[PDB]
Amino acid sequence: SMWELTILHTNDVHSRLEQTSEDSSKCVDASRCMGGVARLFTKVQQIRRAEPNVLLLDAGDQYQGTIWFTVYKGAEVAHFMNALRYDAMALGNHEFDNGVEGLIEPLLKEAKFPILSANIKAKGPLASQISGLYLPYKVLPVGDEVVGIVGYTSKETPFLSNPGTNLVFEDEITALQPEVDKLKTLNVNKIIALGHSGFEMDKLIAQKVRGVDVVVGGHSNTFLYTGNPPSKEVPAGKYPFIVTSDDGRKVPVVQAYAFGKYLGYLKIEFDERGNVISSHGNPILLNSSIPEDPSIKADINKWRIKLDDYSTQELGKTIVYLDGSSQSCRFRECNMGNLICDAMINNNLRHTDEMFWNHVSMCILNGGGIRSPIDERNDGTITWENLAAVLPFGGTFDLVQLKGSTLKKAFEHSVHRYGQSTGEFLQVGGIHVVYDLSRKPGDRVVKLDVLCTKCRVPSYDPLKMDEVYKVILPNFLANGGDGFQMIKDELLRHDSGDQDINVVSTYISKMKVIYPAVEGRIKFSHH
Amino acid sequence: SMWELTILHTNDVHSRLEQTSEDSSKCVDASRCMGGVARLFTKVQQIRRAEPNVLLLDAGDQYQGTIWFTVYKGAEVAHFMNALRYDAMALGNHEFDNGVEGLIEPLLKEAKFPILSANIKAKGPLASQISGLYLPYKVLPVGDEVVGIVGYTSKETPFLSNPGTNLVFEDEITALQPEVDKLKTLNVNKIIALGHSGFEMDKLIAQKVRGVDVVVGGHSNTFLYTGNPPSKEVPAGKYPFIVTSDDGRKVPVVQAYAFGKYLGYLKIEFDERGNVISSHGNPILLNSSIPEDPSIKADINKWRIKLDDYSTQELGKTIVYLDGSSQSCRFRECNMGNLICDAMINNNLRHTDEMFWNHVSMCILNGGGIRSPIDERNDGTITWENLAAVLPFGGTFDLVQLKGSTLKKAFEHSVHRYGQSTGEFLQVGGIHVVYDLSRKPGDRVVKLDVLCTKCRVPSYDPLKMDEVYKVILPNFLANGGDGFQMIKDELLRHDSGDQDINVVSTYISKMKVIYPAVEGRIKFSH
Ligand SMILES: CN(c1nc(Cl)nc2c1nnn2[C@@H]1O[C@H](COP(=O)(O)CP(=O)(O)O)[C@@H](O)[C@H]1O)[C@H]1C=Cc2ccccc21
Ligand SMILES: CN(c1nc(Cl)nc2c1nnn2[C@@H]1O[C@H](COP(=O)(O)CP(=O)(O)O)[C@@H](O)[C@H]1O)[C@H]1C=Cc2ccccc21
Ligand SMILES: *[C@@H]1O[C@H](CO)[C@@H](O)[C@H](O)[C@H]1NC(C)=O
Ligand SMILES: *[C@@H]1O[C@H](CO)[C@@H](O)[C@H](O)[C@H]1NC(C)=O
Ligand SMILES: [Ca+2]
Ligand SMILES: [Ca+2]
Ligand SMILES: [Zn+2]
Ligand SMILES: [Zn+2]
Ligand SMILES: [Zn+2]
Ligand SMILES: [Zn+2]
Repeated sequence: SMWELTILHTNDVHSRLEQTSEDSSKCVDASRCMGGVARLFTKVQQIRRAEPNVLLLDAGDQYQGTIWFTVYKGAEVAHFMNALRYDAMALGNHEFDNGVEGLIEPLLKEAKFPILSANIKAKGPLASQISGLYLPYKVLPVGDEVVGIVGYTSKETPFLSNPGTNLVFEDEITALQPEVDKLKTLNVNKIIALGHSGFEMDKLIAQKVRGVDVVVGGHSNTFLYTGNPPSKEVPAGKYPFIVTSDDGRKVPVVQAYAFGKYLGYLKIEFDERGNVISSHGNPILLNSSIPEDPSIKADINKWRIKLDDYSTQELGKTIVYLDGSSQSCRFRECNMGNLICDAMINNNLRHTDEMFWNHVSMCILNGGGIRSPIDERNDGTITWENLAAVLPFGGTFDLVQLKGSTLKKAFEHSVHRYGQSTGEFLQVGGIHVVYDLSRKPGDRVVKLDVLCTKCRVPSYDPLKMDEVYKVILPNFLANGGDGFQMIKDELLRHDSGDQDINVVSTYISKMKVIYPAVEGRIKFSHH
Repeated sequence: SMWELTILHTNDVHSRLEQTSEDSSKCVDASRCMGGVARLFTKVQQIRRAEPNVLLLDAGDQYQGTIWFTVYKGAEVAHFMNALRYDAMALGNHEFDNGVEGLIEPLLKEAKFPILSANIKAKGPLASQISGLYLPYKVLPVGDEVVGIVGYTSKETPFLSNPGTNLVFEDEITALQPEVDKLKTLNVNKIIALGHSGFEMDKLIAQKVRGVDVVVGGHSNTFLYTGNPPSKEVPAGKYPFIVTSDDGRKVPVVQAYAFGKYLGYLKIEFDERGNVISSHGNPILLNSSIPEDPSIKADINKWRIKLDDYSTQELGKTIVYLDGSSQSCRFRECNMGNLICDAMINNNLRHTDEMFWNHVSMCILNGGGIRSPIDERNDGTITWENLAAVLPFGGTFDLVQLKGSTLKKAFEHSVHRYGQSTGEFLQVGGIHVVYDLSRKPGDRVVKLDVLCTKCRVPSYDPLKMDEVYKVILPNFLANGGDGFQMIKDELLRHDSGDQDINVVSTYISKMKVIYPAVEGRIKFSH
């Protein structure tokens, strides 16, 4: 016979428990808001009532994003994922942001669904302490059939989070294969690979892991769609994306963007042996047509009260849209990058006591460190809550002494694989850079002018490779993050500075009204 | 017979009563300071004791420049020019800044030397009131000889100051020639033209006014030197500058820069008929080698106490040199222009209740309205006094609505006669302009991008001729000044804003530490 399975899936929700603006930022105009767990429940329940065979799965990065996680630390994730009745979750990189303890105690011990990762192996005293709290797979009953779900997590988690020294993140394909093999031997013939490594790993898993029928992914915030997409996000492929495997099968690969804006919806048709005959669907845009569930909403409002202490005090006003979108700040000059770098520079010049850094005028900032926009409509108020979503990583803005050559290398690294929405793209201050993307990686920086320090009047002069420059940047960059190894290995001095979010709030309070522009600090040429 | 005269001269002192930094701003490091009336007195007296026949002349613009003029309103000029025992003064355009009563009551009634201009004609009730308080000439005895001094004043004075409608500024040459001829018939064979119209007009006068022996000038802040100059000022020619006149004579033309930094010094050798045989000299740099005279210095300090109210409160700090120099802000982007425009823009966004201008992001500012730098050395303090010398005109920063086409025409006017250190050169905010000076005047702007207002994220888009733009600018520019007639004629709305010096102090008090850069707002291409 035929056997139909509906996979409903979310990924990279990133602490967006409440409904959001179109662009993921705080909801202001309720009529045009989107996502949030209350709306998501309504739609999930609409599908479950109409189709007998449904799994609702999460591909990780529920942790970290808003003051929801700052205050509740994963308890909100356990609680509201339980209310939605998720069948399964793959662990993501952000599930390690409060260490292993911060994963165990709030989420793994409270979740009423299996949490999965087959490539994470525990070692030392931790092995027995966490044994079973997450599994390599789970076999779930769905009607009269069983469906195997096998988990995986990005092996870049040690560089993006705090998983500690007692977890080993194995290569995904190598770890998955014996588990999918195990399940086949246990006559589990339908197998879903659920995990958090990116669209490109997902296609490889689909290609290389024999026995996997569907791949449900995350980490790259990938939007896939078939036909005319319903919002501002531009499709990266069809939904589902069809990989032709190494063993002659057609493996559908799915993802559902980010921030709870869409519920993925894939209908698979299986044969009696568990081969995929076909599949179809699309992500469902969770727009204001779908009501928020009253019960979930009311429960969100109860949890909300403790968060309102982060939104009482207006820090200041923006009269412009502060564009902290992934699609701006990882691809080109973005005015939120500018605001942050100027804030960094401005705040550092107050510390007059420390005379070495008292004329620092140059700044660099990883695009991937800017995590949300802030909207200017409705008086463009800026609260702590709004800032916390732009800067959730609790970092510092540190001061480094760098060679011109080191800095030149950083600017090449910034665009070395340009076009894949990766976070190493640098927003700046006191620096005018020009990239020519038709040139080879490592040779795309064609102009690099920085504010002089030796001069009485600051002006943008060409960077010289044997000169030394003083620069304010996140400690993440200072310690070699986003693969900026040259910064870490080659810097001449590194000083701790102030906490990132205090720096920017301090700027906003001082300025009262802000209005950062896209000024031409980062340009692209063709010559 | 040979008769030697030494002409000592100043022009465009611009209220620099006290000694100053090299760049004309407030003195801070006294070891390196220059100018001031106390130092000038020491050098004048050194020359008077060596040279028997001496005239000390001023070619105008003593008025306006520092808190000396704000507070004492010209009384300081009369007083200290009297103590230096000036022989005569020509009226300059800034001598009319507080109107005719501001000229009459402090300077003309207290000056113990003749004050001169031959091309200013009084008409109506003023004529009898001002009769004899200024003269077209004076005949000064100098030993057993006499020297006639004939005055002139820029006929741009009506566009640059407040002379009123009862004074008529005649063409210089047409006014001077009858006076010089009159003096000849009066047996005055030695004649000095002392006046305030510019080096170019000075040269014309030399060329065309028969009977003039020397021209002593001002207004253009011109530096002449014969040899290796002593400081940053680049000579525009020899001192004296020799004009070969239409009647076959050599006529030396002299100016001495500005800000009391130099005392002009020219020894003329005349024959028995008052024809110049030879002249030689140079401006003397009034640096700290020359001591300040103890008495004039002590008297300055007595007058100084009323001014210390303007320097007691630090407003903030600059960690960069704030380049308000003529030579930067009239020729290229200068960081003081940028400071002032950013203050203009910033301060205006405070006014939240007025919704029409609350996104204004575009500023234009005449370079000539920026009047002094501010130094960053010794913790770069900024006081009202420092600011008062950057912006001594008392204007407002106003809001206009302009067609792109009007603004495009403004930026063409900005560089139409570029290279002559004129004040119409525009400093800017929210504007990226690029000029090609090889192109024809009226066609030199090859790129003009301005911040969008309709957009949600501000970015620099190319200006559109038929779109409309909201711009903050000096009221001087809104009202047509500096030749920007298109602004006055073509603006669609014009609203009064806040007082200029207030705007910039408020911004500095808010910022605490400022660091304006030259960013590429104004660029030159080939
Ligand atoms: C402080 N940390 C960080 N600090 C900043 Cl300042 N920036 C970061 C950070 N870690 N990642 N990033 C930036 O985000 C990009 C990836 O985003 P996505 O491509 O969207 C996939 P994701 O959704 O899993 O984060 C990267 O390239 C970066 O540009 C990390 C590093 C250690 C750690 C320990 C505990 C907690 C957080 C952290
Ligand atoms: C407010 N007013 C002004 N406001 C600004 Cl905001 N700027 C000005 C002004 N008048 N002139 N300028 C600028 O100065 C330039 C010449 O300098 P110089 O070439 O150095 C020869 P000077 O030394 O005689 O002034 C020009 O081009 C301009 O760029 C003038 C206009 C009427 C009036 C009445 C009473 C008092 C002052 C004023
Ligand atoms: C939600 O999306 C559908 C199509 O995807 C559209 O027809 C509907 O108008 C949308 N609702 C809004 C904008 O509230
Ligand atoms: C004053 O000027 C002369 C050159 O004109 C120079 O020899 C002397 O040392 C100067 N004094 C200074 C800079 O103190
Ligand atoms: Ca199968
Ligand atoms: Ca003669
Ligand atoms: Zn994520
Ligand atoms: Zn992730
Ligand atoms: Zn002058
Ligand atoms: Zn003048």
